[PDB]
Amino acid sequence: LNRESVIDAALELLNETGIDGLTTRKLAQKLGIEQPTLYWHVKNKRALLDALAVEILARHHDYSLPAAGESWQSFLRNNAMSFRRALLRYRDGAKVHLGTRPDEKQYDTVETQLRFMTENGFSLRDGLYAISAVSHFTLGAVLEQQEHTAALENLPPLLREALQIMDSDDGEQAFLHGLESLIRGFEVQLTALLQ
Amino acid sequence: LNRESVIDAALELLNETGIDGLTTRKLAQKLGIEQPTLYWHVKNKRALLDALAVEILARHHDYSLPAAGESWQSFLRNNAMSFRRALLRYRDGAKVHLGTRPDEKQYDTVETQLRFMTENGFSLRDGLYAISAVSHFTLGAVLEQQEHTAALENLPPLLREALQIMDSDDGEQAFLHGLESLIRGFEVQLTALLQ
DNA sequence: TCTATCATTGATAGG
DNA sequence: TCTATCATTGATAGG
Repeated sequence: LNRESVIDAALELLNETGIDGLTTRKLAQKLGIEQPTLYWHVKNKRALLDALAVEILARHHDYSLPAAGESWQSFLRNNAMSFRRALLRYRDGAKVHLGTRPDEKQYDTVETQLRFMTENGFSLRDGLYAISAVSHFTLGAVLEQQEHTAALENLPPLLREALQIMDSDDGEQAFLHGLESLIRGFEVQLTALLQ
Repeated sequence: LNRESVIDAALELLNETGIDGLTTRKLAQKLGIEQPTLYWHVKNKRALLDALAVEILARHHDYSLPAAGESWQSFLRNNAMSFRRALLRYRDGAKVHLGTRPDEKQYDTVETQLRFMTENGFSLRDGLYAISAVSHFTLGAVLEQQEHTAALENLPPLLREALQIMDSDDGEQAFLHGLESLIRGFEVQLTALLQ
């Protein structure tokens, strides 16, 4: 019963009780074992949470790299949609992710993304900023959609209808809309530099 | 020694020990009082954290509303910069904010922002989506800048220089750059509808 | 606004 | 991979 099987029952426990009901003792009982034994498998809870973050991405975030011949617009779009989709598969996934320090084992993936931007028109900073903007927006978005989904009158007109809209989707179209907003903003800034 | 003075020593304790060292017992000692007395002033810790969130914004986020005759571009820009600047004044400010449910006492401010968009070209959803995108990006950005600032080799070329860039600013220019990226994306989508 | 007094929870000794 | 055994910490009885 590995550390691999521990990080598994942990992801099941995340989807059950959320990031706060995910307590050492509940995990042990899931693994049929006794509490301080988990300390054999994991350094500590923080270590365990970083584990889950990496695990989620590795497990669902397939589109980390640009396909051959793909436009930056299409990459950024595809990457962000894969990113968000990974976070959304687990309860509190975005929060769990936010706590983790960036993974050293993906240094190569990161650098390839950077290079890809320089080759499609961007200087280094503009590619950095472009990629950063996209993941910041995507993060903020999933965090909110997830906090809205969870949480377990006399609203003014516009607001009333507005909540009804986000309520419809969960935020999907809102997200897809802000994504394109960023890309079009990147296009217009690029053709403004070439100009 | 009010609940007003409690929420004060609490903001001082946030800037000292961060969102995690902010423990009931440390707060009491700051207030020269004994622990369970704080329970007279505050319902519970969550209630206290929402208190701090509202307090931070009320205290620094002045630009919540558009000035008379201001362009949407200028509002969104000014609002986001004020928002981020408020979060940045307190350690873990963005995290503290993220936990809070939206304030009922700002229903009027929200609705005025919505109306302002319909009057400057946007339908309801597009104004909603535009305003949402801006605060999602701003949130994701401050959250990261704050986690990067806190936390208390053989990096590949591009990445090495990239970290050096974000390290220079703390993320400021990165932020200001993504902000304009969103706005220009909004402009181009608006003139694409009128078209 | 103080006094016990808890219950939950992450973690280490110790083998 | 189990046995005490803690220390930190949020919270309620009870007046």
